[PDB]
Amino acid sequence: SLLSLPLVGSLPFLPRHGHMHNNFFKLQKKYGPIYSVRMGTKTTVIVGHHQLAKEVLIKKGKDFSGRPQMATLDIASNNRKGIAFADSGAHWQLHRRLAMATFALFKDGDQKLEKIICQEISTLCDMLATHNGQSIDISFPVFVAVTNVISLICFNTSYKNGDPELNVIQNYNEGIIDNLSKDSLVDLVPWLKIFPNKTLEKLKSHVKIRNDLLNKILENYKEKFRSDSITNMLDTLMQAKMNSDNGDQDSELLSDNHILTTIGDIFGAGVETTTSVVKWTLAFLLHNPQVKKKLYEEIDQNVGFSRTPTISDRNRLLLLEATIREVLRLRPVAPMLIPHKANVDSSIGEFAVDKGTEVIINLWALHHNEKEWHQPDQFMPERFLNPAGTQLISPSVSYLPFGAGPRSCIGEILARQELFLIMAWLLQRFDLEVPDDGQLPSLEGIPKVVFLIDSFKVKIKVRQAWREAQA
Ligand code: HEM
Ligand SMILES: C[C@]12CC[C@H](O)CC1=CC[C@@H]1[C@@H]2CC[C@]2(C)C(n3cnc4ccccc43)=CC[C@@H]12
Repeated sequence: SLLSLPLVGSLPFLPRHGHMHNNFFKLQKKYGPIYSVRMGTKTTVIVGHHQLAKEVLIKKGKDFSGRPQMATLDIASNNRKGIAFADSGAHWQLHRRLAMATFALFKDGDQKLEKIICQEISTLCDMLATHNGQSIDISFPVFVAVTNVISLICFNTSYKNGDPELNVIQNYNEGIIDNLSKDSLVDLVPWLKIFPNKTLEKLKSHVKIRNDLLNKILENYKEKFRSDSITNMLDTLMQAKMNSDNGDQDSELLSDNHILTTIGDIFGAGVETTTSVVKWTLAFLLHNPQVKKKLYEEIDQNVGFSRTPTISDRNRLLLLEATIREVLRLRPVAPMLIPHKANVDSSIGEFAVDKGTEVIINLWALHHNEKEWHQPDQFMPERFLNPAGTQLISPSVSYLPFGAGPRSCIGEILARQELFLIMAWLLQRFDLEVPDDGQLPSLEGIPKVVFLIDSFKVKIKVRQAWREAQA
């Protein structure tokens, strides 16, 4: 006969305890695969089942193609310009399309995507080779390689080794990622509006520096540019721009700031995602020597040492394809994609969703659904193979590492080639070992905009059999 306390507020688990994406997924046992939390005025819906997710992303994909406002995203996107963090509409549709259309200047020519990639991988391998017998962090050499790839695709410039501008990019990259969100993007409680903090101030200084740096390349490129040379991304965007004076409906959408941010998004997305996945891949091979050995045998049997690996090679290095697929399952780069938002009054699984409501797909939930996968916690590349190991299969519909629909990733083709190639070249040539202290990388992860792995070292060695075939 004692009374319930008045309740001003309720949350279903602790903030800043454990990973968000896993917290949400544990909740699916009591509350089912779809539920909502209310923050002040803002309502957020979380979706943990492939069918409900495919509804959000494909079937009613335009209804949910929105992105919410966040004070952090604002600053990194110079107030919702660019692609990723721009809302649905005029500006987004064009720049998305333009960047997608650029991926075609590399279908097959002097600058075939596979060539640009390989030349930068050749360099990575030569730099790696001098560290023969040593334990190292590979984060930066890889970062360089994929920075040059993304540079070549953007500007047709790359950097010489030792170019200081690389270390500057690295610094502001680490900064922006660090301050963009504490953990995940999805912030149950908005602490940054509650307690005095320096977070937005920090982030403006890093982005100011990124902006300064891309502004230099932009002005200076105005000289090189010619309307009868479309070889790279800035040319796609400037060609579209002077295609906006007739007697101009697309000129407002392509100011220098709009162009800045778009390149920024591609420059960033291009570097940080794939470096993380490479780091994640080595980490998994270090914990799984049996898979590593079977990767050596496969590359030996099928490529051998007579030449260097090729895009065509994905048709015979099947276990390598399956490993990548399984790193993308088990540690998805974006475990909750990026937040969607209802453009209009709509529904999911026939529940009402109001215009402007935040919608998150829990990719991690999909990728660990125990009804959809055998032993979802486990690193099992075999799961993407038929039992005899002679062909790739799709064991589950509950698999969307690159998302789906209108907000899907535009960099999948680039990402996929890059990752297979980097891993292929690295295996052909290097023994990759636990460094001389028995320290194995933690596989827990660090959720930010990208799902990162704690930094770690590998003992790098030139392969017996690679030196053999050098006589
Ligand atoms: C391992 C590599 C990658 C993975 C797993 C990945 C996955 C994703 C996912 C899951 C999304 C968001 C889907 C959503 O919000 O519903 C996304 C968005 C995006 N990705 Fe990637 N991505 C990768 C690499 C790349 C690369 C290399 C690029 C560079 C060209 C890139 C460019 C973008 C852009 C611009 C968006 C925003 C799309 C939009 O809002 O319209 N991504 N990606
Ligand atoms: C913050 C950062 C990376 C560091 C840079 O200094 C600033 C920057 C620019 C745009 C961001 C990018 C990281 C990844 C983002 C968010 C991204 N993106 C593209 N594919 C992704 C897959 C998973 C997570 C993010 C993904 C699209 C635009 C990208």
